[PDB]
Amino acid sequence: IIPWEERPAGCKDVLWRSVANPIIPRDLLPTSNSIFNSAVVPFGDGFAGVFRCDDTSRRMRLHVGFSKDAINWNIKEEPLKFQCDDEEIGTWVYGYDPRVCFIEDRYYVTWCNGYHGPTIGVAYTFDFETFHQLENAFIPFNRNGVLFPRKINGRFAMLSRPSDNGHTPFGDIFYSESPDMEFWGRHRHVMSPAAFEVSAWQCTKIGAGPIPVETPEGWLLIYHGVLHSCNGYVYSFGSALLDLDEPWKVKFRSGPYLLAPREPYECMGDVPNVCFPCAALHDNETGRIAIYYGCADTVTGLAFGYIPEIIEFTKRTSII
Amino acid sequence: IIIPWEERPAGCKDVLWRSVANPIIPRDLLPTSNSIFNSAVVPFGDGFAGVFRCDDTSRRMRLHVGFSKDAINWNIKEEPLKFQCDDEEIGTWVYGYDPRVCFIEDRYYVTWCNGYHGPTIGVAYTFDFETFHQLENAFIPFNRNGVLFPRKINGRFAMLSRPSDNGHTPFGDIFYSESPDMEFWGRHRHVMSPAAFEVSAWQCTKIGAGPIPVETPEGWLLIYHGVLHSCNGYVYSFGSALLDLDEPWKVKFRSGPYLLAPREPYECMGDVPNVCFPCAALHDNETGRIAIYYGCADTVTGLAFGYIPEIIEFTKRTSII
Amino acid sequence: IIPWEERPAGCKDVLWRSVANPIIPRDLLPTSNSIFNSAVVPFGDGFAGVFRCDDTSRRMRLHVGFSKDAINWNIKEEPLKFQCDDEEIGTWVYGYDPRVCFIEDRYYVTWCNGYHGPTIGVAYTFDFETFHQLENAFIPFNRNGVLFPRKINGRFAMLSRPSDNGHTPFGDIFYSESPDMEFWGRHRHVMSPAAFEVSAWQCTKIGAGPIPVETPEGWLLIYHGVLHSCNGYVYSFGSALLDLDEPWKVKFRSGPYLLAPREPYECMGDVPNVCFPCAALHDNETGRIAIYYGCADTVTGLAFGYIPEIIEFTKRTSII
Amino acid sequence: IIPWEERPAGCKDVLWRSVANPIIPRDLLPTSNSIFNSAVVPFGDGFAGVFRCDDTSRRMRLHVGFSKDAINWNIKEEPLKFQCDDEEIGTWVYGYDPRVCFIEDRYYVTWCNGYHGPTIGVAYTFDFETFHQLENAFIPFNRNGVLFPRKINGRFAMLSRPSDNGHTPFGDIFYSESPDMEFWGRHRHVMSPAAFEVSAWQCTKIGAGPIPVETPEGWLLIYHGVLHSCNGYVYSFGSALLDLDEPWKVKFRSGPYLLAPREPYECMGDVPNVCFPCAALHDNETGRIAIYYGCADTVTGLAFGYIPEIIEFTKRTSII
Amino acid sequence: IIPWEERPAGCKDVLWRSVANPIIPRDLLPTSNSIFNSAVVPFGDGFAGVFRCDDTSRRMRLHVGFSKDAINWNIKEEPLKFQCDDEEIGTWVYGYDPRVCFIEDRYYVTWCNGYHGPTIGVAYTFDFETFHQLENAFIPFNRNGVLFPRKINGRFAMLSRPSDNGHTPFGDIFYSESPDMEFWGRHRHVMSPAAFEVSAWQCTKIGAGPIPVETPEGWLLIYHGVLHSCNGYVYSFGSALLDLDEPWKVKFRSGPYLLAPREPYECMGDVPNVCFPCAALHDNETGRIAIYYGCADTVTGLAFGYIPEIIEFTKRTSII
Amino acid sequence: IIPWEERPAGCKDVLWRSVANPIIPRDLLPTSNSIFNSAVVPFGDGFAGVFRCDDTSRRMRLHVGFSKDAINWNIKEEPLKFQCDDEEIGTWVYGYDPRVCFIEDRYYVTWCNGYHGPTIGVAYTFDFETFHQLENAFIPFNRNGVLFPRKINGRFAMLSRPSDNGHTPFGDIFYSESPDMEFWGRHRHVMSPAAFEVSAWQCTKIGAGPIPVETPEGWLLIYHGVLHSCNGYVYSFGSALLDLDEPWKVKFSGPYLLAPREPYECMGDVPNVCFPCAALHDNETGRIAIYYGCADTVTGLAFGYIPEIIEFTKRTSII
Ligand SMILES: CC(=O)N[C@@H]1[C@@H](O)[C@H](O)[C@@H](CO)O[C@@H]1O
Ligand SMILES: CC(=O)N[C@@H]1[C@@H](O)[C@H](O)[C@@H](CO)O[C@@H]1O
Ligand SMILES: CC(=O)N[C@@H]1[C@@H](O)[C@H](O)[C@@H](CO)O[C@@H]1O
Ligand SMILES: OC[C@H]1O[C@@H](O)[C@@H](O)[C@@H](O)[C@@H]1O
Ligand SMILES: OC[C@H]1O[C@@H](O)[C@@H](O)[C@@H](O)[C@@H]1O
Ligand SMILES: OC[C@H]1O[C@@H](O)[C@@H](O)[C@@H](O)[C@@H]1O
Ligand SMILES: OC[C@H]1O[C@@H](O)[C@@H](O)[C@@H](O)[C@@H]1O
Ligand SMILES: OC[C@H]1O[C@@H](O)[C@@H](O)[C@@H](O)[C@@H]1O
Ligand SMILES: OC[C@H]1O[C@@H](O)[C@@H](O)[C@@H](O)[C@@H]1O
Ligand SMILES: [K+]
Ligand SMILES: [K+]
Ligand SMILES: [K+]
Ligand SMILES: [K+]
Ligand SMILES: [K+]
Ligand SMILES: [K+]
Repeated sequence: IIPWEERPAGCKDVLWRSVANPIIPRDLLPTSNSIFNSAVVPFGDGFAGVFRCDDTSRRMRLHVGFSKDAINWNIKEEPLKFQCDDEEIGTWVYGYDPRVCFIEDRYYVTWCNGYHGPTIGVAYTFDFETFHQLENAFIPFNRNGVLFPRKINGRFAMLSRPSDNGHTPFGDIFYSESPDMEFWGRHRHVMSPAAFEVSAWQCTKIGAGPIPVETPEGWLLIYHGVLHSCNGYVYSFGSALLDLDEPWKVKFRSGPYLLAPREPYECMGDVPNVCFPCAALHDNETGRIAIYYGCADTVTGLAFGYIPEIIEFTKRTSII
Repeated sequence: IIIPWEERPAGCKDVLWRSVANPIIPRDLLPTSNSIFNSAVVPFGDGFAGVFRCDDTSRRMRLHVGFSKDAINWNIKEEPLKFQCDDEEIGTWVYGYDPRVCFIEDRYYVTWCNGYHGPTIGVAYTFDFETFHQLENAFIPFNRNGVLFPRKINGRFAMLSRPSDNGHTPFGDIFYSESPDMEFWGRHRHVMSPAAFEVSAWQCTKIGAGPIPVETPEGWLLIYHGVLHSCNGYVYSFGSALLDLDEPWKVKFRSGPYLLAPREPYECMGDVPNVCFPCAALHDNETGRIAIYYGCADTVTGLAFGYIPEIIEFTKRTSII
Repeated sequence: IIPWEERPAGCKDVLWRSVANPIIPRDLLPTSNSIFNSAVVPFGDGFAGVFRCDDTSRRMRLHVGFSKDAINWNIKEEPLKFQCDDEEIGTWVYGYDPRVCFIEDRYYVTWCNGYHGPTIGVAYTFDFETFHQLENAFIPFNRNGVLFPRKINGRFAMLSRPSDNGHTPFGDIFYSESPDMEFWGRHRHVMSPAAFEVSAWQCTKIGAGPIPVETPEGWLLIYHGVLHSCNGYVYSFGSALLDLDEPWKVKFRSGPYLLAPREPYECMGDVPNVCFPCAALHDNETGRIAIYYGCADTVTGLAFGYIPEIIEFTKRTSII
Repeated sequence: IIPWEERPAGCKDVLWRSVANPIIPRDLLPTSNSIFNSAVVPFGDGFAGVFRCDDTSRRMRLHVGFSKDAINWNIKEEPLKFQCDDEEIGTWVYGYDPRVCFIEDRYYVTWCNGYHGPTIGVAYTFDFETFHQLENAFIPFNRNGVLFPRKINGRFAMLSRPSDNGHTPFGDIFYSESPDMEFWGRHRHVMSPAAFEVSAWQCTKIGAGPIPVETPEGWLLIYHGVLHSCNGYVYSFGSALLDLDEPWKVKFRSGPYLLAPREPYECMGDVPNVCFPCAALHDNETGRIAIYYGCADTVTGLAFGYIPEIIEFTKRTSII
Repeated sequence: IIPWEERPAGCKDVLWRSVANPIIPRDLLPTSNSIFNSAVVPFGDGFAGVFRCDDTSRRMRLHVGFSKDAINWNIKEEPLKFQCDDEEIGTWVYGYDPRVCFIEDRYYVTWCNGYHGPTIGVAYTFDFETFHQLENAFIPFNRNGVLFPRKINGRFAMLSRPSDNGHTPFGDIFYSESPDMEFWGRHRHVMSPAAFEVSAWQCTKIGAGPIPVETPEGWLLIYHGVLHSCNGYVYSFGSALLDLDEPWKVKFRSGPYLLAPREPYECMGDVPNVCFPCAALHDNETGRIAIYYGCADTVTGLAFGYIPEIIEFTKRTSII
Repeated sequence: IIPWEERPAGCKDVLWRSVANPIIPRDLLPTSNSIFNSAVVPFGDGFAGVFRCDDTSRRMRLHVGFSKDAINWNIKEEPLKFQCDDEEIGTWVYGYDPRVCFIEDRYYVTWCNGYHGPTIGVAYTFDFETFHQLENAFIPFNRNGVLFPRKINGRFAMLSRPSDNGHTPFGDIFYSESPDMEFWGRHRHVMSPAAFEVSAWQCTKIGAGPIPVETPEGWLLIYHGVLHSCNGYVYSFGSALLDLDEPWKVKFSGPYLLAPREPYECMGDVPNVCFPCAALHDNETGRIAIYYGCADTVTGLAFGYIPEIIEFTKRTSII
């Protein structure tokens, strides 16, 4: 039973904010400064996730959490620690912006893992208790690594985002495959930022968000876009549809955003003017989707929509 | 013409005071509007008309016509304004922002920051606020903050402008130019530069003209924006200068203090934090009342009020020239 | 009789904000734009101070103020003007971020003084009415000059912070001595910004805050640290303990911050996301300390704690 | 009777350097530091010009010169002064970038003239003794202003180059007209720098060089282009053909350069790696053209070719 | 038989330049602007290579050459074209930075290949006539890709250099493996730039040069390093020894450079002050090594030394 | 006897280059990459100096040298080490840009010394064998420290140049005093870069060069100036006259004295640099010989007459 709030009567938006936002407060843990990425999945009787909790030293750490309803979370006070047989890769430097999905027989976690700069760390868990670290998927610099929730043509597949070692002023989404969760390849460009005159919310850089959602018309990708104002970056988010069999081929891509920083909890915080989607839960029977997003890099919010309405919107307003 | 007005709050010593109804135009007035700021407002018939910068949910910059009985509650058209032009090259729309509007002699003219291989000053006219006829871009890129004078100056059209770059420009002097014909422009003269940081830091990074200049016996009243560069970005405040009537590039007085700076939450939080950007004014010479429209955090529009004579005293008393 | 508020019920924090914050509003003077540094000392039957009040021309001026209770302030409308025989040094360009303390027989004030760029101005007063300017202690560019409240083995001592002529993107704390409050030397590096992976609130630059506080164990130094986000700088503050006799030798240095921008008065204003400590009052009998800090470069706030608690926190969370 | 050297034996290039380069040395005047722009035209029985001569103070001044053979120049030691009835426009700050041509009944001079930054100064002369200064044609910031040598459908016409107030890191060529040499307008974009992968000698910025040369199929434009290497800008030059009636319409534009810094006098000097064409003499009856170019912002060189060969090259190698 | 010149009388240097430098001129081809990378190997009874020949449009293209003595080169006029099964990867944008070696049964080529930015293209050939292009090894941004000349414990191995999309101001060498020349992984950091105060010729960025040369004391890596002066980058090159079995482990790393820009052909040209090594030929029986390097990004030079002397220099001067 | 060459026939320049330039080659030492600062003084029956010799690791080191004629130098292969009882200040990180002068009873050496960034290191020697390091005079970031060759109203005095921790894009010359070679103060601004439209060779940044040369008409200061072209910095040098008694007061060049022209000034590790580092002079003949680094690679000499340089500085003054 995924979380849901009906669209307010007369609301014409494709996505609408939970009235309970923020659903995770910045100070939920004794040492937490902010909690703003929630890589959430169903698990047994309820829900589990991997959360970015930055502490009062401003260090970036991952913590495991569980919930009955996916709204109110019990997050472990102590950061998640990985088992790894390779001491070189198993060394912890930092970790942020997790994504989690089940593939075939286990849950896989990706995150932005420090290894001589940002790259994509990979691990798996069967139980959300023990996490086994695998090879970093790519050479630095790379972030926004997001796996597909099944193999594509017999290979594991991941979206990523080549970066630099700062506040990156550019960013294309890429796609890569692996036969074995160790060696990666067949890299393909998915999409670049839009032109400023066409769609400025996504004209500086873009990055994948929640795990792709399979639909009959393609993979639904929810992704962030940045606009560079005189005063900083603004992070909004929107939607595209990727080919099912060859997901680096984009079928439709929204001109308008789905959500942008409007509420005080989105506009004021450690990083003002940020809505950064990190996970989603959905139900194909009803078309409901619940999107988790970080707010001002301070707290976590939830927003709701219908998959068919999102698909319609994405087609109707497509810039390709 | 009955201009909008609120009396000075009891106890208030400031030369300008914000409307208690601010913001007077909300960000979601149109089905697809993301933000509405810059309101290029004038008296028109029974009421008021305007050209409004309404950025959409694709963050495209578009201009929309609006009308109002009271100049506070606006009815803005959902569909963007399109310009008529016989020249296909100049009539191609790329983007447009920060409109200014005034009547000159027989018609209303609109200038805006128009994209033509980068920012320049677009120019158009209308007789009825329904059909708009586009003329030559007045300048080569990069330029913006183009603001016309509301009558000819010794037989020529005149415009303030602001040479720029193709980014978030880290400089800006105000310039003055003339045209005999609304087509060719020239006799360019420097008006003013940003002040020294130690003299008046609200206006030390760059400056730009705001509302249409207001003719007084003491000179043209210029309301203009200024930028201060903090560690965390630009703060846009606005203040006042007085220009010579006959040669308006000659500045007579220029305020040290600002008239208004970002203070309220609707000025401080939004798409671009800490912006008060004046874009138009209505005034009544009989009473000296002036009402100044300004963009707030690049998100909504506000109003502020004051008296022309008090603004002139303030500009002279506090003048940094 | 230093101002005090007891720790809120259940509050686990080493420092807590006054419920009366902001304690000095931005519009206390007829042409003040902001009042956000308050260099406060006990004086006479009450308290005195030098205040940074930027005016509605956005000029940086210092003003004298007085208070019965250290919370409600009566600040002079006219800016403070220094007496100086030397015309060259006595020329006023600008002044900000004052610090004040009693040394031996008079009150000394330091400030960021414009002399072909930022340096550290120095003056004394016996009475908080007339101030007598001395030589600028250093060549530009320097700021965050903070004197020790006694001589250190027979020399005056000062912390400072080499800078540049902009929004400086670096900054180490230094220590210097003078026999005479005119000639300075024996410069020693105190500390550098921490590594991003270790303590990111203090990884861009750091600088001294309140006057150092003598404890049996060393000098308690309360200092600011900067984190560089994509949308600007975030100023937080924390604690270190310096050796009593050779104060450039750091004994402990906190990993977490004591305070970081959280409240709307800290997160919205002329410079968002700033907590900048500028003075403290303390009582060795009770262990109480009250810390004055600028908020968003707009208003002034107060936070409270206990010196022995701050000390034990600094030890236990030390990154050295 | 224009300066000429025959194509060297076995040279396959469309332009070839004079074997006597540089033809104007840096120290022709008693305080000249460099002489590297030579606006040159025929005049009387010989030749005249306006020369950029930077002095030993590194000031940028314009000097008149005269020559019998267009090779050996007698340059006036006193800088050129302009007559102007408007004292505002007539104030001299600096001047560089001259270009000179005859239009209908007199010579016109454009230069980069300081008026609150770079813009295009305009003046006329009948005799190279008195120059009457006209209004600056544009608002700053603009450089590389180059007049057409006749009216275009009854209007004066000028190419220009919007700039900034530094070492400008971009630059498109524009076209503008005037009915009266006072008011300017009908601004049209001519061309942008090419993409790096198409033609990198002209991918950073471009600007007009010598006065446009009329051919039966349009205007031959010789223009500089910049490549941004890790160690600086490299200035090369090449050729384009513009529509005769609407010269903003580009018909052909060379992929390859005509000339790039190769010789030591091009590679070493005040600004290394610079070939900047500033003027040309030509003879339609023979097809001969002699192109004057600055070398390393130090000295002046000459290069020779045939207009029909340049035209053929520009079409055959065109990137449009 | 590899090229050789004996060390000059009384030369104490570990490497010495050929008296015939530069061995390949900039204008060898009818449209060549510069020829400054030479990826050369033995082939049949003489030698072959892939050369970076930038043309007069300043486009970056690869051309095959052949030589009987590795000194006098006959380079094909037409750019090399790669055959590719996949149209998307097979699309040519640009290419530079070639390296060539034989591995097991064929020659492999790597190069800096444009695919939405710089990455490492891979191809093979049996005959230096037909080249078959494989998957790009990595996601952008990357270059200085250099294969090992045999498999390492049964996998192909490659050094690389994460980059950005400009004149990258950083750069560490990385190591990666592949079972199949398609999927890559087990990425390991090799080395970072040295500290400025330790070895400034390699303090900005580093990158691999010639193919690693197997010695009993490790893999001999010859690599470039950059020093950032006020006036640009200076490229020198030096040596390291890598563990034979785990070549990301660096055993010794030289303090001094082996070669730095000294000669006019290294210090003047399209990019001044560059010695950029691209290939080596060696003979284990005599210990002779001949290293090919680009000079000023304009021409190609050769330098000689003895492998045992280079090993001894590397260890004697090690900064590891 | 200071090194000297007569002004070439017909040469109208105030300074003229030695026909023997460069006088010190880049590879004088077994491991030298470049030798381009020569902080030279008369000593004994000859001359002595402290040389910036950057090595083949591109480390910046100081070496002592000696010469009979001040042209052909014998430089010690081993870098100079400084004696210091304070191990914190005595820690060597790097050192460049030395200047050397005699003050009253001994020789002093200043250099740009690494101490958490560039600052001005200070040391003395009685014999050019053992050097004793004193406190760094200033907090970082500071470079171009140049002592006066006598006390000024009973205090040591030094010119300096506030900088940053990179290739500094600005730079004013400052003046400071010390009663004791340990504690410094009375800091005064001497001059700023000129306006681009007035004198562009010195419009980005300036720094003091050789030790100030006393004359009856003021301290003759030879200093570098930078012009920022699209391709980098061009270092030229010129002259100013400072008040004798209060040397932060500038009394009087618009034109440069020397600017990069020769291949050895234009090509090398840092192209387009003439960086003056020391001068020898004889008041009785008016001769001065100025040592300058060329392209941060080698060392050159140029000659002039002090009266002519005074006359040039005054008649072309921009103040
Ligand atoms: C502690 C901190 O500021 N972390 C940020 C991270 O949140 C952000 O995504 C990244 C890109 O802007 O830069 C930094 O690593
Ligand atoms: C969509 C967007 O961000 N537009 C802005 C515009 O508002 C601003 O005035 C200009 C200068 O800072 O930059 C951009 O064009
Ligand atoms: C004195 C000097 O350096 N002048 C240059 C000028 O030559 C150059 O064309 C321009 C653009 O790079 O900038 C400067 O004005
Ligand atoms: O940098 C700001 C924003 O973008 C990414 O870079 C995130 O990890 C956070 O930083 C935030 O959502
Ligand atoms: O860029 C921020 C501010 O300045 C100008 O550039 C305006 O169009 C808005 O952008 C805002 O008022
Ligand atoms: O720069 C913004 C912030 O940091 C320092 O620079 C202070 O003087 C204030 O300006 C503020 O606390
Ligand atoms: O850019 C200059 C140098 O650096 C690299 O980036 C490549 O372009 C090299 O072949 C060249 O030697
Ligand atoms: O800036 C360097 C080059 O280009 C322009 O900018 C010219 O005026 C010269 O300065 C030179 O040809
Ligand atoms: O950096 C370039 C030039 O200026 C200073 O910075 C000197 O030490 C040398 O580096 C050179 O003379
Ligand atoms: K695609
Ligand atoms: K004016
Ligand atoms: K210390
Ligand atoms: K065109
Ligand atoms: K390693
Ligand atoms: K002075």
